[PDB]
Amino acid sequence: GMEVNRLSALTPPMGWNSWDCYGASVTEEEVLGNAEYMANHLKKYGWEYIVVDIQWYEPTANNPFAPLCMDEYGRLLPATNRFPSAKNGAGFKPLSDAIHDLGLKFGIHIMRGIPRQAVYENSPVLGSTKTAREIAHTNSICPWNTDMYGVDPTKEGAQSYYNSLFELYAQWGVDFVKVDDIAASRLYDTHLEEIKMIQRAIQACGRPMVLSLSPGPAPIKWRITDDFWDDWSLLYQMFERCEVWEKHIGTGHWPDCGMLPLGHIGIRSVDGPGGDRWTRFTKDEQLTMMNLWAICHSPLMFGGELRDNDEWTLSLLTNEGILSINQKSVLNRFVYREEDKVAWAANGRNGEAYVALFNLHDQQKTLQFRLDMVGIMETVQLFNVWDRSFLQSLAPSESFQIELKPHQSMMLKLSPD
Amino acid sequence: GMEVNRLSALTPPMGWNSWDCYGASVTEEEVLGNAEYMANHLKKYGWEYIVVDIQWYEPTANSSAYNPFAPLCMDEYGRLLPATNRFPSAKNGAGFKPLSDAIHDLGLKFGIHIMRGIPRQAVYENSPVLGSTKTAREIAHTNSICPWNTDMYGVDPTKEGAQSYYNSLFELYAQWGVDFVKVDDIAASRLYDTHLEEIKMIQRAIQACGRPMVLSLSPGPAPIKYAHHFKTNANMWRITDDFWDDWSLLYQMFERCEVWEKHIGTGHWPDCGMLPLGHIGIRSVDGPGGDRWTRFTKDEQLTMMNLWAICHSPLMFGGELRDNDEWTLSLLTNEGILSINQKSVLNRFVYREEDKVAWAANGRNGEAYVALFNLHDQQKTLQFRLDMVGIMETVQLFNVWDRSFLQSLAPSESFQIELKPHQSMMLKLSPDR
Amino acid sequence: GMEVNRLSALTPPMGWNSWDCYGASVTEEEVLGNAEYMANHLKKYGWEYIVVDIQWYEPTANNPFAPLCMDEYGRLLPATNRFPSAKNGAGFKPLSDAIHDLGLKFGIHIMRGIPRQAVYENSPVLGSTKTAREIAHTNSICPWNTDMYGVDPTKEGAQSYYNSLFELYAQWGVDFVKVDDIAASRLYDTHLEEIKMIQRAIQACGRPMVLSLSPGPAPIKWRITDDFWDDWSLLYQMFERCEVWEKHIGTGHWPDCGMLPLGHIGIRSVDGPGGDRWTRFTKDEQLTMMNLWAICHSPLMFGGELRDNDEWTLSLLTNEGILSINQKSVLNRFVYREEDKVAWAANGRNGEAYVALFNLHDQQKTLQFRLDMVGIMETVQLFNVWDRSFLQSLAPSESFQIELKPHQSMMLKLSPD
Amino acid sequence: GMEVNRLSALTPPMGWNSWDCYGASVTEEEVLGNAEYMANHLKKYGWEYIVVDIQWYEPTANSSAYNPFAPLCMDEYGRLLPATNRFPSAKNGAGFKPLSDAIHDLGLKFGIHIMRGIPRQAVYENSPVLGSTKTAREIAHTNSICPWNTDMYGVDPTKEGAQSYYNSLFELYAQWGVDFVKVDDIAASRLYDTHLEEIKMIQRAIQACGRPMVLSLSPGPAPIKYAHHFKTNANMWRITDDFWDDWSLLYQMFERCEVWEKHIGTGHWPDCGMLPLGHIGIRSVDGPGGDRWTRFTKDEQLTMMNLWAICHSPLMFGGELRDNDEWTLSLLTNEGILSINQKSVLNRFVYREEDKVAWAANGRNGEAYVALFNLHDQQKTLQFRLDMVGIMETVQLFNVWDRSFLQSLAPSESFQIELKPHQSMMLKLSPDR
Repeated sequence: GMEVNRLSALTPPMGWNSWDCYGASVTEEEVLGNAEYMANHLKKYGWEYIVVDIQWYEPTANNPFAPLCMDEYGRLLPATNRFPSAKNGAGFKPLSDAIHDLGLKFGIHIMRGIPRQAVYENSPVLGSTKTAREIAHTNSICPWNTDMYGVDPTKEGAQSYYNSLFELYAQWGVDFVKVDDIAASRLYDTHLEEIKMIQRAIQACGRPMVLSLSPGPAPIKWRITDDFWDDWSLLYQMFERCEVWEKHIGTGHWPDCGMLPLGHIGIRSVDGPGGDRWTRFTKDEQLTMMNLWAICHSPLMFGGELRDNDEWTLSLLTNEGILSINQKSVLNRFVYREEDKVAWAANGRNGEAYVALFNLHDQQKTLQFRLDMVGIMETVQLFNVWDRSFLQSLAPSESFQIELKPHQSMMLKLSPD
Repeated sequence: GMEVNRLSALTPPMGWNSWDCYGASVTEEEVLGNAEYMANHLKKYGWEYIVVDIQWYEPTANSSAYNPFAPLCMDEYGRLLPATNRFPSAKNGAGFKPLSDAIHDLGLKFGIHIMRGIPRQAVYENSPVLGSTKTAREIAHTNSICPWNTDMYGVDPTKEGAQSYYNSLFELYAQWGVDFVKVDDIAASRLYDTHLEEIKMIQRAIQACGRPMVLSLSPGPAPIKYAHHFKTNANMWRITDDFWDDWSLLYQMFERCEVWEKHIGTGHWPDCGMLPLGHIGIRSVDGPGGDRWTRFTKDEQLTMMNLWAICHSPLMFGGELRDNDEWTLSLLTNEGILSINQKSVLNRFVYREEDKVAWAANGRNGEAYVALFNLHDQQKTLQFRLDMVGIMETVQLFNVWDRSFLQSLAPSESFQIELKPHQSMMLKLSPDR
Repeated sequence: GMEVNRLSALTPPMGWNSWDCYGASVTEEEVLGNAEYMANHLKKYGWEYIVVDIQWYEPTANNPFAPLCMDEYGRLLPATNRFPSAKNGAGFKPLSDAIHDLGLKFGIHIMRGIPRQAVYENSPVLGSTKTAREIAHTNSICPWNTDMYGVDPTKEGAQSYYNSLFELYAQWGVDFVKVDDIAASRLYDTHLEEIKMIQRAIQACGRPMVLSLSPGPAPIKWRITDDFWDDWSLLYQMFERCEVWEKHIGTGHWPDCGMLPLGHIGIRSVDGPGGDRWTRFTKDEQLTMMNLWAICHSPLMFGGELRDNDEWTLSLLTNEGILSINQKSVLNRFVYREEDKVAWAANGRNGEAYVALFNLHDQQKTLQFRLDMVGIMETVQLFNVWDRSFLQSLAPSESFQIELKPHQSMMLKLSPD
Repeated sequence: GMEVNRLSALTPPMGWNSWDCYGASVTEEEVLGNAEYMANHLKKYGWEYIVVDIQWYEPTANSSAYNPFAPLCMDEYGRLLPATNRFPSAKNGAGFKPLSDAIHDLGLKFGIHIMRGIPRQAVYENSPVLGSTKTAREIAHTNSICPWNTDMYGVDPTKEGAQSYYNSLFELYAQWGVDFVKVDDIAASRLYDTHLEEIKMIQRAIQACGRPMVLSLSPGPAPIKYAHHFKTNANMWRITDDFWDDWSLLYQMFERCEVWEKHIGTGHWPDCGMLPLGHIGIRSVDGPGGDRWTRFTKDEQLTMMNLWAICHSPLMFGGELRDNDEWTLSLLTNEGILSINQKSVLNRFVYREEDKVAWAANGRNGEAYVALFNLHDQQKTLQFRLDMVGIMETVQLFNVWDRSFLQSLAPSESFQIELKPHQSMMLKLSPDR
């Protein structure tokens, strides 16, 4: 399992991501509007990243064979119809400057590799004598996207190309990059060599920058998408996917459970604007999600259009107690599961502990808890973390019981005497 | 899971049980010999219980203790009594009082196993229930039987006089100076046939008997019921597998433990089974051999001890202690290992991947413990990182069994160790000094 | 799996057993009445054994500490209140003589070991200088019966005691012995050493005599009994128990599925006469049972009081086709199972094959079959074995489909052109 | 189970497939080289098919065969065509006709793999459907995609013109002299997303195309979906495991085969996977290594051949044949083994017990066959008795691979053989002479 709140000295990222609200086609004004909202309402709670998802280099996002915006060295650039400030060689620098001025951080998603277009044009590699055709691995592609070919790690110039990307991103004032298409699929092995190359590239780029590569908990046996969305059966399944993830060795990274499909989403997407909506999650479901994401240290990336938040949604995001579980708790662990009743626990740094109790069933259930499950042999005071209220005291000889509505959960703080 | 070292103020029982060496047939001399050994070599390390397993009331037909018309030793109120051929100090009404007195005089504690219910022999004789107005026939549930032993019928908890019967047993045991009672046939023998109301009566009885006394029921994960692995047509006739010196049972215990920890539970220690170590099978018909030294290799023995320690299982030694060698005694007197079983908290399953298994716990002195297990039949490299156990600072790693330093380990590193098949390693992680 | 119709030159036993009808307490007149019925109606079809089940040595069958009938050498004898002809040292000889005169064979069940009573009396062992106390293994008992202790194979005299039993049984004209309490249970290992001793004892006894020792297919996860009875859920489970049995190595014996609880049963039993009844199996269930028992080569032991049979029950027992599957077919095998639809198959010796199709579901289902499942690549004629009727032809390119009522099955003969 | 050696008059396909050596990128010279080898060394033993795997229509961006505005090679009616950089004989309208002609001239047969559906590129271009009044957009089901490959959309079987599209593909393939078509992405990629009506159209199309042609779909048991064993967080992202030279996949195939045989089935051979033998991974990104000799030990290679033989799997060699050594060629030319795969009947699973596995079949010459497998990672003794396979007379036992006599075996005996880990033995049982 993954039982720490810091990995390489960093806590899980907290921010906003353009995908659930704007798909592949977010605009500069949309990004800045979200950054302004975050600066005014959220920043003081630790929300910090403003992240543009994939295909920011595609003017026509949301032919499938339309050209991508690309420099002479085969490096993808922001579409200036969507990012007017990127003109005249500026790229994302003006956007990131604005974000930094708000006290926030700027992130992007990229696809693994080198553009097929670069290979077509045989673009030179910046900082190398080799060209795109000489470094591409043209049999290594993405099972769900046609933008790129892999880079061939056995070729001179291959590392140079990756370095050239992260140097560009550094010049643009990027603070975070997530790389997609690293995971295995039927026809492609996990891209381990490119992972190593990317890691060296970001270390060399000359600017502090967070890298994210890990796909989160693996799938278990429209739904054809691997993406997490506002649908109870996907949220239900995430509970098991997390249990499985935790009992494996390869957990040295945040379990990335997915963007939070909360508030106003579906504005643009690959399948059109028709799906523009408020999250389909009930309030109980939304809290259930927040509780799992918090207690396992998932990054917290808000997926909705922030400026359309209501009081309720803002309140999900501004609970110092919940955020503290996600950012600072340790010994995070799966406690039990029986017949759709689930408990997870963690420990705070000030003598306290946390217990999350979940009813995943479609009918009301009574959830049970004892101090012996979480290592405590003294009387504690129990608090409800979400509403800050005192519940009761609890001794080692006792059991706590709570009836939970379907899909409802409770987050408890266990505080010593 | 179960993450505390104390329940109702007590730690997991440590002791000796007569079953793996002498089966149902231990004698008083054998009990005292083991008690004396424990007193002389083990008491100071926390070993305390001397436990007589089931059928202590069943003399055989060749004994002058045998009445063919009423073959179990039993009092007039339907309470089973010690076989006086095996326990001569029990004669003339003394019961187990002299034996428990001898054990107490060694600074040790005395335990017995009983079978759930009331003897069939009491039902036959229609024995009066002491402190009641009823008889055995009026309280027995004759359709409640134990499929692996004919001694008893269930007691029907819906009947007047049922609680009185159980009260009367625990009064007798208190009289005898008993400190520990384990009830067998108290789990469902066939999964569906549970005994929850009968358990509540036992609990009330022990609580009312006027003597401090530990009650042990059947929380699992041993015995293994309806084992999934290692199945043959002949062995499948045995639905209930008690733990013994066979790798197939030890291997399966690892999965059964993982499953047990994921249950809500009842707040009892997990019982992984008695320790089949040293000289076992002396008079024994249910184990994987005859009169023998344990079939477990040394690696396997440590593997068993490591899992039992890290999950807070009771530690009940099942060998004839007096025949121990230096190796076996050294398994019992390692204070570091015993301290994991007796004192650690936050006891938890960490990972399992292709027969590589990790468990962890935390000490009360700034230290943590990690158990790494190669369950495979060829050598494997086991890995570990600090992020799996909640540590974000550099630590010193020690081999608990041989009390030696291994190396330091930083949060940015992986610990790797090559382990032989069935071999494990118990690590102490202390703060980097 | 077990794919032959002869084991040590013998076919599966066919007969009547006293247990389902009379429990432990059958009488001489009851045994003879069943033998007479068998001689008059069944013998020509191959039904041959007349088998007295356990505790024929107990006068009070149906204290639990009442004495058993026993000779001076610790050998159990027939209760003369139940078996008057056993008087004056005759034992079962007059009964078996009567059975042989009817052209039939006589069998008994015994419990493993030596009587506890013999150990109490320290009875001498016939043909040995040792006594019962010197040969008994008093920690080895039966989990469900208190009559015996095991014999200790490491002791002189132990083999002699077993030999003395089979010599007695030979003198009584016994033709078949089943030994109970050989199988493992929680507290006792499988009794392998005693098995070897018993085998040598029967070889030495001086009379051809069939030994049966094998418990049949093991249990899977009043019902507390291991005995098979007239209850659909037990019959349902037998299908899986047989599948599991077949895929193990230790199959060198008939899979003994249990006595057939057909017709009039429950007359006496351990729990009294109150349960006296006609079989609770429906007609479809009764055929389903017969079909499984036949196709896997289970012994066929009728458990009811034969003299109370109706036309229907007699007809189950006198179908030469079905009996021929049980007695003579080979390559017996599990073909498929999906969602309570099951098929088994076998091959005859005259070019034909057999397919058994079963609906174990509580609702009607359609069962499918193709010639490729059973190794046939030519057109066949299909016959219904039970009613002898012609169904249809079937080519390799086709599928046979049949709707079956719940718990209903069909037995087909596949005959070449 | 599936117990015949002939289905619709044909036996399991034997041939070579370009995937394990060249992935999606085989060239015409590579296909002809393998075809020539097969013709020269293998044809006489029953090897006949030369099969080009998927993406034969996908030139890469560095090729002069590449149009960035329409990157897959495709005709005006939305039918995919050979990449002319890789298949230069395909130029100027020839398609695969010259290649199939060359293959036929060697006395061999020509096969391709296609992806289910219609190219997304056809939908984009709104390509007319040949012999219809409709276009690609009017027949595509754009919500039906393949999760592991972006080439196609599903064809909507509820639409007018859908059958016409499929008809048009099989006319093209008939034109090209194709003898075998395997459709990929035709099973449910995620178990629920099945394609039964689309299958019926494919079947009708191949039947109407005017050329005898074998259709192969996806009957299982390979690829393994949602594998139960050998799971890591990284590898679980791959839901579909194609068979390759890794023991963990071979091991799992044994259980997947047992499960497959217990299904009702559709009356197709079980496909256990292509044979990763000899020189593989030359241009390959989905396998467990790079340019290499097979990672399977010799014992493992025979183990694979034994299971594939005894269950009637197609035999598709996936190595670069021209680089074979004497060992690899000898695996392909053992007439006894091939005769099991091509001629045996009554093919059946016999037992599995603690990683010891037995399968059997019957020959058409009075003989039987038994395959014994040690799937364990240490040596084991495998047993066998005649009663398991329907024989009640004494037999002679032969080792099929090395064509040698072992011993006689009577019905009253057990055959025992010690097998190394992962080692198997294929026995012929003939009548005692």
